[PDB]
Amino acid sequence: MTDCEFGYIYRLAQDYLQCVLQIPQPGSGPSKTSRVLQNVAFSVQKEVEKNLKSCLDNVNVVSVDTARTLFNQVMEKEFEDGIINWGRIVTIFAFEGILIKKLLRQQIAPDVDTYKEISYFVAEFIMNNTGEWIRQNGGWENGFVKKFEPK
Ligand SMILES: */C=C\C(=O)N(Cc1ccc(Cl)cc1)c1ccc(O[C@@H]2CC[C@@H](N)C2)cc1
Repeated sequence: MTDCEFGYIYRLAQDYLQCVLQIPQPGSGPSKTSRVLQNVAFSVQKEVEKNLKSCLDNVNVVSVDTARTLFNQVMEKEFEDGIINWGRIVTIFAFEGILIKKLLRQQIAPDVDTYKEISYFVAEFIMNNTGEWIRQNGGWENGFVKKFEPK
C-alpha cells in the first residue's frame, strides 16, 4: 500500500542493493523513483567511501547481525542532532550499499540469501524513524523525485 508503507520502501532498498551488487533483475526494470534514488545515493556512497577509507578498512562485517549493529551506530550518529532532511535519507541508502559490499567480501559463511536481510532492516529504520516526515513532505513521487530528478 501507498509509498510511505513498508512494501514500497523495501522495494527501494532491494533495488539499491541489486544496483550495488551488479545484479539488476530482468522484468520491465525499476521505477522512475528507484532510478533517480540509485543515481543520487551512489554518488553519495562514493564520497562516503573516500571520506572514510581508514575507518572502513578497520571493521569486518562477517554477518547480518554485525551489519545491523554497524548500521545502528551510523544511524545514531547521522541523526544525533534530531533533524531529518532528504540528504540524510539518501545517506541511509549509501550506508546500506557500503554494508552489502563489505558483507560480500567479509561474510565468513557466505549466503546469497542475506542481502534481503540488510534491505529489510534498512526499510524498517526508514519507515519507523523517518516515515512520518517523508509522507508530510510529498512522499517519494512528490517529495524525493521532485527534488532530485534531472532538471
Ligand atoms: C570507523 C568505525 C566506526 O566507528 N564506525 C562503525 C562503522 C564502520 C563502517 C560502516 Cl559501513 C558502518 C559502521 C562508524 C563509522 C561512521 C559512522 O558515522 C557516519 C559518519 C558520520 C555520520 N553521518 C555517518 C558511525 C560509525
